[PDB]
Amino acid sequence: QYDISFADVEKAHINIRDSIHLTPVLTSSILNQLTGRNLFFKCELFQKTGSFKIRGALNAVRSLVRKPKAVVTHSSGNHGQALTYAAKLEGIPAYIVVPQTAPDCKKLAIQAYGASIVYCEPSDESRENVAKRVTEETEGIMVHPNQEPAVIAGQGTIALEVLNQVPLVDALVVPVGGGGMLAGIAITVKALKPSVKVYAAEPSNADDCYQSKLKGKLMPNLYPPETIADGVKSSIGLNTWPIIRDLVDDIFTVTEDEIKCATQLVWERMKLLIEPTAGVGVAAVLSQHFQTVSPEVKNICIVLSGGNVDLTSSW
Amino acid sequence: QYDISFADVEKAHINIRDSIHLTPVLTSSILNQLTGRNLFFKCELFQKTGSFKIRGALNAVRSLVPDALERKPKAVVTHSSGNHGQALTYAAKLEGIPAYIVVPQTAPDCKKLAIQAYGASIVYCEPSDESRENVAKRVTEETEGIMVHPNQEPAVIAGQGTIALEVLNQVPLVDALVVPVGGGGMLAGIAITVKALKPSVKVYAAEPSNADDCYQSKLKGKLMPNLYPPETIADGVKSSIGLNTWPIIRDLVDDIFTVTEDEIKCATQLVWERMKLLIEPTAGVGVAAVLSQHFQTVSPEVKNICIVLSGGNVDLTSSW
Ligand SMILES: O=C(NCc1nc2ccccc2[nH]1)c1ccco1
Ligand SMILES: O=C(NCc1nc2ccccc2[nH]1)c1ccco1
Ligand SMILES: O=C(NCc1nc2ccccc2[nH]1)c1ccco1
Ligand SMILES: O=C(NCc1nc2ccccc2[nH]1)c1ccco1
Ligand SMILES: [Ca+2]
Ligand SMILES: [Ca+2]
Ligand SMILES: [Mg+2]
Ligand code: NA
Ligand code: NA
Ligand code: NA
Ligand code: NA
Ligand code: NA
Ligand code: NA
Repeated sequence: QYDISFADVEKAHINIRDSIHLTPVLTSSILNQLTGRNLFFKCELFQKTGSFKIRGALNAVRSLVRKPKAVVTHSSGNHGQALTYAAKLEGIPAYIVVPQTAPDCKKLAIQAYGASIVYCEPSDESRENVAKRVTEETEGIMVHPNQEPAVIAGQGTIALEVLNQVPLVDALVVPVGGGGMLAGIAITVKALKPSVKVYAAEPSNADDCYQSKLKGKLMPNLYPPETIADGVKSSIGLNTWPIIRDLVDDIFTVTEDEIKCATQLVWERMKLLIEPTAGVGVAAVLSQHFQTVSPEVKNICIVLSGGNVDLTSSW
Repeated sequence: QYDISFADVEKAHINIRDSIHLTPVLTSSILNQLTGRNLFFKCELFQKTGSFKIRGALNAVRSLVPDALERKPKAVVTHSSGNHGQALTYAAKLEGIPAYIVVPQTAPDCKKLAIQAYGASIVYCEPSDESRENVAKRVTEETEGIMVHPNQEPAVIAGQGTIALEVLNQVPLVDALVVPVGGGGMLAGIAITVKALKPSVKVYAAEPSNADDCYQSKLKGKLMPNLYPPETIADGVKSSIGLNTWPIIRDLVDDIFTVTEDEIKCATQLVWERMKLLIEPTAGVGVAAVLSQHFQTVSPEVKNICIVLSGGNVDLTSSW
């Protein structure tokens, strides 16, 4: 029915589990107090590469049973970091395509992490043209950060671990950008324990997933959105939308202020260096609209999706 | 390629997981010392109904259609008076539909009494195959029921393979699974599963030498059923492999180890005495296999071996 099924998640779990962390679930008395809920924090900020994206990235690069000869990406962010690590694990080269006009800062980070830089011109046109060429020349693959089925399946493994670590969980709260994580999680939860709610959390400044659920059709952001939640600037896409349409119970939007306040709360009160994008799920459970969630939904697992925060800019 | 796929096994585990137990994997230092290996015991003797067969039976009740024109079974029917009939009855009871067991007139009174106390209805046949088939097809049609074969029905094979999803998840460093074989529904479902997910893991069958059709069939390269009903204390593996399980077993099972009656008996007693688990002798088959001389041919690299303890339905009074 969908671009993945739970069988692809179980395959991904076998495929990646030797090479990723089974990240802990932590709790917070104060957050419980503040929300009225029993909260559980699935700590993907402690995952390899500092976000959950190594799960999709390793699943897409690695074959369970022409294997990729290289990986190529436009991402200098969590996706690119994840793809680079996965490539290194598989013994294959990783290429990041970066504008010539990119920060000098960021160039050095990439090569420190062990990717090879291929400079393009700042045009999207030129980025895509160079990526395609590098891909073809190296016989490599590009991995879509959210729409690739192997990526969506890899992300689903988050929910397998949560359902084992929190056996009486009533809901998962998942930040949504392109929806590969949300959609992998929804597939998994609805397959294994469909009474468990799946909720998305989204910046109201980037509210395409909410708009699409409201309208009943895929409505991507018209323009690049402006949000401190830099990891959820992607719109949902054609492979994640049908899953989220059918298997996600509700979408909670949160303001920029709510994201910032929730992020600071986690830093000061839980001492976890989450990135603001990971504060989106916390802000959702703190939000006014979340009070409409039934009192029967008590045990809520929020995915702290990443910790890759620029402490230089760390309001 | 085969009568089931890994996708069918996952569908089965979604279908049955709210009603079966995720059985534990136990260990024993003593059996580790005796075998040279790192053993893991998948405890299907603690499953609902006392054997793994609830997996295939519940999957069949929740997935098979009686007819082109009716999507929901209105009853279940089988010729198995043993672990399969018990499991099928439980599965039917869960789904609120009646169970019928077709029973020879010649069956012991104790068999007839038990079937009825569990909550199945008995339908009598003549001991003849002709009669058994006639009666079961009659019952199946009259009741708008499904007939559920203990080992060759694809939905049953797919449900038994869920054991291997649990094992792989429970024992991430496992090197081999050892599985007792009779009709091979459990072996073939496990083989499909392990070979789709992590084919580097070996799949080994264990079989009584007194009922060695799966060994003879693998040896000859074609399906060779027992010519006569076998005599073995391993009563749950007296069926021969069949047309749906044989191709899977031929292609995806790495080796077959046969064990004598005395080896089955000694292994069963060893598990009772040294692990304090009430396995039925049939479930002692896989333990005997790993203790057997021929198992020493298994590479020393194959270190972490999970043996399925397939059932605990033992006649305590009879206990040979
Ligand atoms: O620049 C970041 N991190 C460092 C980085 N980014 C890479 C990209 C490719 C390979 C290694 C990398 N190392 C960032 C921005 C948003 C989240 O993380
Ligand atoms: O840009 C990065 N991460 C996302 C981010 N987004 C922010 C928003 C505000 C403050 C800090 C933030 N950090 C990065 C660079 C190097 C490592 O991570
Ligand atoms: O005699 C046995 N079981 C009793 C039984 N058999 C049933 C069949 C249907 C319903 C309930 C049943 N109860 C046996 C033989 C081998 C293992 O167990
Ligand atoms: O006959 C039954 N099971 C198989 C069996 N086979 C044996 C052989 C020796 C000792 C115990 C055994 N038990 C049965 C009836 C009721 C429940 O289980
Ligand atoms: Ca969005
Ligand atoms: Ca046999
Ligand atoms: Mg599609
Ligand atoms: Na950790
Ligand atoms: Na509950
Ligand atoms: Na029919
Ligand atoms: Na599983
Ligand atoms: Na190994
Ligand atoms: Na067939």
